[PDB]
Order: sequence, then structure tokens, then C-alpha cells
Amino acid sequence: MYFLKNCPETARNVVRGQMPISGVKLVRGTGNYPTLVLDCTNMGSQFQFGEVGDIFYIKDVVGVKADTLYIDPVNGNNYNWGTNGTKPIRELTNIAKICQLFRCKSVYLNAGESVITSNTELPMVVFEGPGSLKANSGSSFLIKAGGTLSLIGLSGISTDGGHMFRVSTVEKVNIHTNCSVNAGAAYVVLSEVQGNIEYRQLFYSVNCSKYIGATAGQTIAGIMVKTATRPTGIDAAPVDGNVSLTYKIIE
Amino acid sequence: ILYKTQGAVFIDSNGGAAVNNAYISRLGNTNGELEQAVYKPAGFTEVGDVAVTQFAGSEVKFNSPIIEQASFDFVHAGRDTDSYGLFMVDKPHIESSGGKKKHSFYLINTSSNVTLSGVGLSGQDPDLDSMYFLKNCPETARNVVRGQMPISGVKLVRGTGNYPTLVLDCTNMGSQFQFGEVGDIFYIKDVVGVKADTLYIDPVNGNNYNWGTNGTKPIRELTNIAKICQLFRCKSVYLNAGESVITSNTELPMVVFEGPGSLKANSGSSFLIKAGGTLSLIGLSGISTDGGHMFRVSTVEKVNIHTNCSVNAGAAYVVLSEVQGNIEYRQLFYSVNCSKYIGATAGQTIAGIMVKTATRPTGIDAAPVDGNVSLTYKIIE
Repeated sequence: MYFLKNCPETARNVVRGQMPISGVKLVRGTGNYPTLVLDCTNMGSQFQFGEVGDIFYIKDVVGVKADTLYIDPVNGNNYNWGTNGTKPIRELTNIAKICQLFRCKSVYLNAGESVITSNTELPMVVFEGPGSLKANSGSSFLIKAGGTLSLIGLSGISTDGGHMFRVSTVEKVNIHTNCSVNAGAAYVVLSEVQGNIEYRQLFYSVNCSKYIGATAGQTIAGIMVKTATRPTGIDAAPVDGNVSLTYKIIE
Repeated sequence: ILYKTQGAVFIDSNGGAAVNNAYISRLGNTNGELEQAVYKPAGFTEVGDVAVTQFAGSEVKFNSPIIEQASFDFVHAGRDTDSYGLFMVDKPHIESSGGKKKHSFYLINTSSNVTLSGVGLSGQDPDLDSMYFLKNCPETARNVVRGQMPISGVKLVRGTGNYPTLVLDCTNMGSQFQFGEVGDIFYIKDVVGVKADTLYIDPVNGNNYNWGTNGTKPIRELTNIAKICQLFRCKSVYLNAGESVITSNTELPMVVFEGPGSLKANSGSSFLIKAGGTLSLIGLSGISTDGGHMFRVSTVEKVNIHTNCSVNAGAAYVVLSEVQGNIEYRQLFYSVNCSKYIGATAGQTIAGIMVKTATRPTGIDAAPVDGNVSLTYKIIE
């Protein structure tokens, strides 16, 4: 419908009214700045039958919501909105942005491994589904906002070497993992700022050198690890020296 | 147009057609409510003259029409097959002598975009008359309202069907919270740019037709308080004197509750906590249940429960986590009674607890929570 060619950072291409009844591909473009705005647009059933095209070009959304973002690394299509179960997207690249725009409460991961090869932000929502999450090429999942990130019943999450969650926000961060977790020789959580983190591992299994660490100046954290399958050797020292514990619940 | 039964009727293919600055009026109000529309959609069964009727996929653009003395100003139905046909009205000037009117916008199986110009009204029947009547509008439909509400109080919406579709898009509400009525809050899907600080509840004198956001017009039941608070971004709920009760599980917004009223969960129901934040009960005459757990938490986000009033959960718990929760509960003075402060249905919930009152079940100071809850901190003398 729209082609945004080199629209400047300050420009806005506002869309109001009602979308066509039949599905359409909303936008495509060229240029380094998103400018399309959905201002209370009546999307009809476009989430189910249409496509966004290129999500990069959407600047902001007002009055349009969706409860869940669906990902399918096998049968997904990035042209899709991703907010309707029958039209899931394929990659994780823009899931933080999409959840931000549509105020999603959860992300559903269909069967298969959803992978990242460079640092990618995760929205602070509930992740569910049979899929798994993987950080390759020594990348990390990024936590840039406060709230609670929950991984529930997933096939697991792991990295091929890098720290699993890099926290760059000073707001209260809760990490709730109810699935298998494996950060290998790295940490499950690395605070890159003077953080405030609560981490809780519920059942399944967890592996890491430290559950939580920080690059420098003291980070406060609370931790609960409820599972027999853990690095029992760090029960006495679950965090690095840059982290101070508010509470420790293990065993 | 000066008519008796129907002013104008637009049906089927009228793509791109326009009706600008129309002046449609019935000649007087007398017996207008008895006129029976001749050309109408199947979905319109009411009796009363209709100024403008539209159906079968007709989507004429109505710019600044002036509609007078009509029972129904506009009756519009989307196409039967796929709800096609946007109801488009920009700045209608609606008037009626004696304030006689049934509905201004009778929308059936459709979407709409209406901009108000501060002119309008709702009928004399304090129960059935409303500006909008939304009939069987599908889940994907949106009936958007922009502009300025009428200066005089009106009842905004009524409807039939299982899906909310009305959207307040930065609507200038004027003094409608104080003088008008929402009518049926169920039909409101979303609200943008419209806020209110407090929701007022009065189980004795309240009226559910009210918005509830103005102190002189409180609502009466707790059924939709969470929805209303979420829509208008309310910061607190004020409970007027008397007992506000629920008989089935009801969500509570995470805001401050104040006032002389009390909260009561009857027939075994529980209050539901579905979002993170802080729920505070300050100075109320008390909160209690007739047997169900007091607060059922279904969110994994951090939840703070602050009760500075009398709390009685009887043989049940004050808080039951239905998920792997993260809860902090603080009881300040007054009294508290329960079998356990916090419990969970399964796989460990973390909780912090402070109980500052001598009037508590001291028998559980040593074991304040069930086996599915692990404590982060415990502050009890």
C-alpha cells in the first residue's frame, strides 16, 4: 500500500481510518528512518489475512493492541504482522519493537530453535510454546527495560559462549526461567550497569559459571534456584564479587 | 429534506458517493416514534422515524449533516457477508425539540469513524435512550469517536453482542463524567487520551449507568472497576459507605482504595490480581471473604499487596498465587485473620511478608505461608 522512499527522521506518515477488508501488505521502503504511524487505525482482520511488509518502517502505534506475538522459525514469514497465530513471523530481530508497538503480553515460540547471531533485545513478557531460544556466535539476549521476563515451558535457552542475558537498565529486573537454561562457561545474567536484579530458576535444569555477575560497580540481586540439576559447586558463591545479594534461596 | 418516515436511504453500491451539508429533518417530533422505516436492513427492527438509513455495503461519506427532530438520526448496517461499509459521519449537528430521541447512531454489524462537534443529545428514556447503540458489531470492528461530546449530559452507549468496539480517540468529554452517563461500559473497546484520577463506588446510591469518574456520579457495583481503571488510567478507587460485594471472581485494579466502605467476596468468590504493581487498601472499613481465598494472583510480575485495614480471610489465605509468583504482602495495623498469609497452587512462588499488628494469628508466625511459597524476608514481631 505504502512505499516510503528516503523519508527523513523528522517526517511522519500518519495512517488513520479503516484498513481494506481484504488482506494487504502495508508498507515497504528505503532509508534509515521509520516514519509510518498507526493512529488508532482500524486494522480489521489484517493481522490474520494481511502483512506488514517491512516492520522497520513503522515509527509508532497508538490505539492498536494485540495480546500475543507468534514466532515460527520453520514456517514463519517476516512479512507477517506476527500478532495472529496463523501468520507468525520467522526471526527474533524485531520482537522487542513489535511487542512495544502493540503492547503484547506474551511471545509464543512454535517448535524449533529461534536463534540470534548478534545481540538482540527481548521484551519483558511471558515466553511460552515448544520452541527454544539460542544465542550463537557468542551473542547475548539483551534486557533494556524493567519488569519481568519469563520463559515458561520452552524447550530451553542456551548460548554458544556469551553471557545469556545482558542487563543495561538500572530499573528493577526480574528474570523467571521455568525451562532448561545453559550458559556454559558464561553467566545466566550479566549486569552492564549498577543493576537491581531478581533471578528465579524453577525446576528443569540450569548451568553457568555464575548465575549473576556484573562488569563493575556493585549490582544488587536476589536469587532463587529451585532445581536439583544445577552447578551445586556454586551454591556457596552463586554470584560474582560485583553483585551483592538481598536474598538467597537454594535447596 | 423534510420527511415523515425516512429522510434519505442509501443501499448497496455507492462507492465514493458524498452527501455534504445535508439538512435532514422530520417536520416536528409528534408521533415520530411510531413511524416504521420502509427501506431498512434486516437487523433494524425498532420503531421510529430514521433521518438517514444505510445498508448492504453502502459507504456514503456524510460531511457536516444537520439532522433534526429524528427518532433515529442514523441507522447503518455493514454488509451481511463481511461487515463491509464504513459508517462515516463528520461533525453532525443533531437537534431535537424536547430532547425526544431514541438513538443517534444505530450501528449494526459495522465499523465507524465519527467526529463530534459538541452538539448532540440522548433521549428522555433514562434506560433505553443512548447516543450509540451497537448491534452485533464483530470482534474486528471498531467504532471510533473523535471530537467533542455534547455540552449537556448524555448516555453514551448501549448495545447487543459479545464484542466491545467503541473507541474514544482523544474525545473531549467536557463535563460528561459529572453530568452524563456511559450507559453500558461493556461496549467500550479502547480509550486514547482520556484520563480520570479516581473511580467512585457507592453500593447504596450509585448507578451503573454512570461513568463513575466523578464523585457526584459514582457507579454501584465492582464488576467493571478493573476495566474502567485501565481505560481511564485511574490512580485510586473511592468506596463510599456500605459494603461493596462480589459473588463471582472479580479483578481488582492495582491502585489505592480509600473511603469508609468495605469489600466483601461472597459465594466463595475471590478478588483477582492479574497485573503487577501495588494494590493498597487504606482506611477502609475492612475486606473479608465468606470462604474463598482473598486474592488470587495470576501474574508472574511483581505484585505488592498493602492492607492498612481489617482483613479476614477466615480459614482461607489472604493471597493464593496461581502461577510461579513474586509477591510482597504488608499488613499495617488493624487486624488480620487467615490460615496462611500466602499460598500457591504449585511450583514455588517467592514472597516477602510484613505483618505489623498484634491482632494476627500468632499460631502461624513460625509458618506464615504454605509449602509452595519461599520467603525472601519476614517481618513479624
